[PDB]
Amino acid sequence: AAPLPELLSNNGKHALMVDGAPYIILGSQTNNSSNYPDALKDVWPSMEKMGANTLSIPVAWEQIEPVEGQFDFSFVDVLLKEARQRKVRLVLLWFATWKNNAPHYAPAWVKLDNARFPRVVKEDGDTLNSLSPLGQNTLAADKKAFVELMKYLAKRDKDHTVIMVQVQNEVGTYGAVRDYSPMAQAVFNAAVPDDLIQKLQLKPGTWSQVFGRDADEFFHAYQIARYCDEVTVAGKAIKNLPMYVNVALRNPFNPGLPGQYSSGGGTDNVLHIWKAAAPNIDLIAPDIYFRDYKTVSKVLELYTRPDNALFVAEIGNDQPFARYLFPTLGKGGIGFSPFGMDDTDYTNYPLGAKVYNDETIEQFAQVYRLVNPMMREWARLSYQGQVWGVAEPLDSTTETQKWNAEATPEEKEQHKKDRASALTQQLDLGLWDAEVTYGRPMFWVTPPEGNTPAAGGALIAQLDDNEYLVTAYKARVEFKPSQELAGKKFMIERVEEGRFEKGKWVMERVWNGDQTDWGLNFTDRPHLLRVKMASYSVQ
Ligand code: NA
Ligand code: NA
Ligand code: NA
Ligand code: NA
Repeated sequence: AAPLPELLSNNGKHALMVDGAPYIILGSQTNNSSNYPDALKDVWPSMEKMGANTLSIPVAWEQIEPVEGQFDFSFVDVLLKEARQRKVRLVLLWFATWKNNAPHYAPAWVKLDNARFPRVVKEDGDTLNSLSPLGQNTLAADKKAFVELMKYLAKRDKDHTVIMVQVQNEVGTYGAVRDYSPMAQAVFNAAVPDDLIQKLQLKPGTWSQVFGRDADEFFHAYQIARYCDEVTVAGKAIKNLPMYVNVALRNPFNPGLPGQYSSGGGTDNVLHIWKAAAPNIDLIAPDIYFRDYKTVSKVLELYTRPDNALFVAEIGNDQPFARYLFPTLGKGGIGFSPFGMDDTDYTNYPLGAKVYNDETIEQFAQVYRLVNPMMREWARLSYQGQVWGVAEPLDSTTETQKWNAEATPEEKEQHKKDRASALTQQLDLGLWDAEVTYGRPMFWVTPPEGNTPAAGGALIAQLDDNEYLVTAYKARVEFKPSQELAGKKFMIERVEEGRFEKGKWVMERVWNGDQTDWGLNFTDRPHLLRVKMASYSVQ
C-alpha cells in the first residue's frame, strides 16, 4: 500500500512527500466552471502541452450534495479515472462555505436558506452575500459533506491520485470587516478564547481590549480559521491528506482596509492568528496576481516561513508570471499552479492572459521543461540541502516608461548603466558566488539589457562544497570565489550537461571553451548542468 502524501517541516525546511519522497507540484489549474465530466476534454490537452504533473480542479458542494443527504460523486469518479490514464496527480479544491468570500458553490438548500445558514451582517444592519463563520449549522453541513468526499477518496483512491485538498477557496468577506450580527456581537463582546491568548502570549480580555483597533479583523480571521480547522480535522480523520487554504492577497506594501481586500483570509497581517487558530491546516498558500517583481517577491518572502511551506496555489497565466517559478522553487517552494489553464472559452484578464492559446501555455511549458527532468532530485535537494532561484528583476518596459524617449542623451547612458546594474543579481553559494544577468549575447561582456518581454531566471542547488546543479533560462550565470583566495587562483574545473536516469547522473557532454568563457549562457532550451569549481595554488 502506497504511503500517504504528507507535508514534512524540519530545521525550517519543508517537503511535500508523495509516494515516500519529496515532490514538486508543476501545476495546472482549471477555470472555475470546468468541474464537470464534459469539460475535462478542454482541460487535459492544455495540461499535456504545459507538461504539468498535477491538476488543481474544483469539487463543489453543490455538485456532490445537490439535495441534502443525497450524495453524487459521478464527477470525482470520471476525474480520478482520466487523471490515472494520463499518470498525473490531483489537487481537489473544496468549493463550499466560501468561494471568493461567497456561498455560490454551496447547494441551493444551503445558499437560499439564510435563517439556517446565516450571512455576515454589516454594522449598518445590511446583509452581505458571505456566510458567517459563527453559523453552527453551516459548519456542521460543510463538515458533513467534506467527510463524505474524504470517505469517497478513502475507499476509491488507495494509490492517492489526489495528493492534497484545498479547504474552501479564498475565504473571507468583501464589504465588511467581520459579522456584526447579534450572534456575532455576543461572541465579540466577550473573552478571547484562552488557547489564542496563550499562543500569542497576550493578557486575558475581550476582543476589543486584547486587540484594540485590530479586534474586528482578527476576530473574523480567528472565526474563519477555526471553522476551516474543524472542516480540516473532520476530513483528515477519514483520510489524512495534506490540506491547505488559498489566500486572496492584500497588497503587502499598501493593503488598504479589511473589506476592501477579503477580510479574515490568511492575509500577511493575520498569519499569526491563522497559525494559532488552525493547527491542523498544513499551509497557507498565496494566490498571486500582482505582475510586478517587487510585490511578487514580497509575497514569496512573507509566505515562506519556518511554520509555512510555500505553495503558489494560484498564479496569473499571463506571460510575466512564468518566471516566478524560479524564486518560488529557490525559496524551497513545494509547487506552483498557474490559474486558467484550459480551453473552456474564458480568460480572467486583466488578472491573466488577454488571449488563451498555445503561446499562452508555451510560456509555462518552457520553464517546466527545466524542472521536470530533475523534479525528484530538485525536491530532495530543496528539502535536505541548499537551493537558490531568481527571476529577471525588472518588469517589461511600459508604454508610459518608453519617458525614456524624452530623456537627454546623458540621462540615457545613465539609464542603461542603471538597468544593467538592476539586471545583475548576486547569490552567495558558500565558497562560490553566482552572478546572474539577463539579456545579453552568449559571447563577450556587453552589459545586460534585459529580455523583451522580461522572462529569465535561474535555479542552483548545492551538491557539494565546490559543485552545483544549475539550469537557467534567457540568462547568463557566472561563478566566482565568495571570499578573497590568499594567493590562489580559481577556475571552472568541469561543466557537464546531462540528466538523471533512475536517480543516477548521466553525462551527455562537457561545456567548455566558448560555452564557459563568458559565463554559462541559456536561451529558451533546457540544459541541466553540473558545475564543479576549483581554487588552485600558483605558489
Ligand atoms: Na522544500
Ligand atoms: Na560565502
Ligand atoms: Na562571500
Ligand atoms: Na540536455
